[PDB]
Amino acid sequence: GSSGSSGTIGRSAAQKKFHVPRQNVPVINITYDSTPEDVKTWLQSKGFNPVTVNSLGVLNGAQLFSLNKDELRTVCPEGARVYSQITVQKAALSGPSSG
Repeated sequence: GSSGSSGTIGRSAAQKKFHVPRQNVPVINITYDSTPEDVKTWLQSKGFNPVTVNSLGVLNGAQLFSLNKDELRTVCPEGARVYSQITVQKAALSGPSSG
């Protein structure tokens, strides 16, 4: 596609149904001391869009855990959906506390 419009054109598919799970896989989880490479799979496992796993696929569990429903909603449109999935993770490590 050399000739044509000066800019770029390619309107057709917005999603990318590539590299998907097939065989039975174990449950995925992240912590405050997780890697930015593990979160990528944690998001996909749950079944989150690629547009989110890409923007939140470079931040470690610690950083991601810092992002609230707002910060996550800003980086990606599925933020409110992601945070709701992370809240359960943080609550497992530490939430109410005692001291």
